[PDB]
Amino acid sequence: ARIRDVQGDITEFQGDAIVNAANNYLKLGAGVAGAILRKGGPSIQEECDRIGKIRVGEAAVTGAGNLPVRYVIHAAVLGDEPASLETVRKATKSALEKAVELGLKTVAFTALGAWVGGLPAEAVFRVMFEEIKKAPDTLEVTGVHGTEKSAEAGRRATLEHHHHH
Repeated sequence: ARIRDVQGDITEFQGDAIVNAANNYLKLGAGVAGAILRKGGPSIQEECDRIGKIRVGEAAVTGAGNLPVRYVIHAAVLGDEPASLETVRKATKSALEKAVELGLKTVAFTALGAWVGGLPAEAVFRVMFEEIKKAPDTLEVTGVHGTEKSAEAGRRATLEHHHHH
């Protein structure tokens, strides 16, 4: 899948859907998740409540409320079970296969940030990077970064992979 990295506010992303690292109970908590809930409305949480629990490693899709996208794909990394590298690799794949099922073309992840949580960020990058690279080219994947500095490092890491020098 085509990949781009930018600093930004993922509640402003203007595409098909966004991915939200979550717990398997689909309870939207602190931070970015909090932002998605405020800017979208409680309909996102209601839809989440409707689906109820899922299995750590999987992903559930709901509407996006007033967010300028169509779907929020929710990627259960922790909760029931602890968040491990495989937890994240599986959750990322899931969320992607979800975009595929739905015929999407543009879908943004909030990059690193709350995918890492006490794991090595270098490592989480890899797993998400490989997973994203396996996705079809019909899909173009944006990683919204909180700080520009982290956006740039995502870019070189991408660029340093295309070669390695």
